[PDB]
Amino acid sequence: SQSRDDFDRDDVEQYFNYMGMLAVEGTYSKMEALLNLNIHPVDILLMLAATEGDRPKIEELLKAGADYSVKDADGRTAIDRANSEEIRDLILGY
Amino acid sequence: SQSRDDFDRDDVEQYFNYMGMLAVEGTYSKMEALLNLNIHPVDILLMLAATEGDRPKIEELLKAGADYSVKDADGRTAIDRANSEEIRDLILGY
Repeated sequence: SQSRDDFDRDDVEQYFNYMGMLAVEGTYSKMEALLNLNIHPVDILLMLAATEGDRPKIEELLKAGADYSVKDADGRTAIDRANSEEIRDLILGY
Repeated sequence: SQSRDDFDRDDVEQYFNYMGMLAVEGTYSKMEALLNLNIHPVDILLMLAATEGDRPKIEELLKAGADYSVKDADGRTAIDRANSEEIRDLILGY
């Protein structure tokens, strides 16, 4: 009941913005779950920085004493969240 | 140097927002470039829905004639953008 030309530039931008909205709501929810567990913000930041493969932030947080064994709301750690083997080993190799 | 208690709730919130902004800004710009590259909107929508693993959207778009062999700016298709084997096979098995 629909053809290729029934989709235009506005349909692409609208889907982008809608999914962008759901992404902000979902990632905000994840943040509050972390803060609502009594995890120190510095360990929470490492969990995020690990997810993002953010090497400079990872190095900064470890130097300040971030603990990479702390478990999140899924029972998973910054090592689990590390988005690559190299990120995993940067964290382990500090 | 820095310490563990130098990081607070506001740091957690600011880091999520900073990373969320970078994500949005990168994907928004890539999306707009694809549009200006006169790739058909329905094919761009399949690329985005594949990235999202949005099964109802993918099925709607494929019924409408969306083409999963079209390549984006990185040479990649909706098949490549799929986040899992289940979504890959959903697209291929239509």
